[PDB]
This record gives sequence, structure tokens and C-alpha cells, in this order.
Amino acid sequence: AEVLVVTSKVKKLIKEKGQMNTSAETIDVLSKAIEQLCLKGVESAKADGRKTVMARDIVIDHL
Amino acid sequence: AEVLVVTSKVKKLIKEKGQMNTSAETIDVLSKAIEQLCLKGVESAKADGRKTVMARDIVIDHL
Repeated sequence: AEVLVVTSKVKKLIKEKGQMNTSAETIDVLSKAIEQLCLKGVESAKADGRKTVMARDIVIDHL
Repeated sequence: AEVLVVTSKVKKLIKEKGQMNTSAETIDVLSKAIEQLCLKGVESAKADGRKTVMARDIVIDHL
């Protein structure tokens, strides 16, 4: 339900830049990661009293 | 170049579940996060001598 990454372009990146295939579960993990980053972004934006999720609401520095 | 998240479905999630709009830069951050997670997955898979990026190669526990 609701794949949130562009599967074809992820597979293309991983193949072209890394010489690797991409498992189905890899796509699932990436999609779930996007969902969590979005929900956490909602939490951050609302806590600031805003109505728009902004780049500063997507905390990805631990990457 | 190469947006790696499904922009329409991200905006739909953020609006429907959080009542928020989604800025253009939010989409950019999410896309760059996916790119980094994929490249790091390539590093992990190759270090294990494999030819396929697997779910265990996408380290997202810091979420």
C-alpha cells in the first residue's frame, strides 16, 4: 500500500552507480523510511504552529 | 535531476494524515535522503561481496 519511492529510478541509481541489483524488500524499507520521515515532519511542523511541512522539518542529519 | 520519491503520494500522505501542505524543498530533501540511503546500501552490499542491495543494507535505525 502506497509505495512512496520511485522504484524504477531507485533500481536505476543502484545499478548504474553501484553495479548492484535491488531486492523487493529494499524498496519496502525505503518506502517505510519515507513514510516515517514525512510523519515526523508533520510532527515538527505542527509543533511550530505551521501548516506546511518544510525542509527543516525533515531531520535526516543522522545520515 | 532524478526525483526519487513519488511527489504526489508524499503530498497526499502529509495532507491526509497530518493536515499539512508540503514545500518543494521538502520533496528535495526526501529525494536526497533516498539517494544517500541507496548509495550507502551499495557500499554495504559490496563490502559483503554481494551483487544485490538488500533490506539489511539500508541502515535506517537512527529514525
